[PDB]
Amino acid sequence: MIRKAFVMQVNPDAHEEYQRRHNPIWPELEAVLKSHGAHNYAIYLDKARNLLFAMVEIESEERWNAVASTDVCQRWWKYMTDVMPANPDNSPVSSELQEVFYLP
Amino acid sequence: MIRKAFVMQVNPDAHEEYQRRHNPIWPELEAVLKSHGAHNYAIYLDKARNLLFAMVEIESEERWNAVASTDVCQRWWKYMTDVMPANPDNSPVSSELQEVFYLP
Ligand SMILES: C[C@H](O)[C@H](O)[C@@H](O)[C@@H](O)C=O
Ligand SMILES: C[C@H](O)[C@H](O)[C@@H](O)[C@@H](O)C=O
Repeated sequence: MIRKAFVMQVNPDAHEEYQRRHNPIWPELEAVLKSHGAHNYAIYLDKARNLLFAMVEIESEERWNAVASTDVCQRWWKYMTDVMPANPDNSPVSSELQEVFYLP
Repeated sequence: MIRKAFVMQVNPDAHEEYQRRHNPIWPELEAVLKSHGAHNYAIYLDKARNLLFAMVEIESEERWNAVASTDVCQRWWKYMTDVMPANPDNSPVSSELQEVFYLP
């Protein structure tokens, strides 16, 4: 599939709360993520830098992009603004990373 | 397997060279990485921050740790000191990330 990686940020005082909110995430959000073709979605926390390293395999660029249009992702992102920096539309501040090495 | 993620840094002026050196990496280093149980070793570059987010699945913590004792990893790391921050023993400056979310 298409390997995608990106990085987001997290509030310095919300490391524990951010993690707790993903164990588990809302069942309706999980359903939507899976329906939209995501696989092996993993997020890692860089405690010293308040950074979140995410990796996810998706079947479709467009479908993955469509998650932002769903109500559940929208309310999820609104909900998450209290623990991490977000863009005006409530999507988390994020940057796409460039794959430089891959060894199966 | 055991999912491991860590972050390293890269010199601001060596983004292109760092990537070129991994396509492909030395064949004897690949052989050693695989012999020591590494799977799906991926490294992503954060251009804005000069950061390298890496993720690798390994069969054994001890075997993975043993890679640093091999001559090839040692000469590889000595070689890489010219493009990225390194510890006195030449291993790259690195920090273990904490997995906070995982959706198969
Ligand atoms: C499930 C995942 O969290 C979501 O896909 C991301 O956009 C971000 O909100 C995570 O905190
Ligand atoms: C193959 C890989 O590069 C190695 O495992 C890391 O320690 C670092 O040197 C990479 O640049």
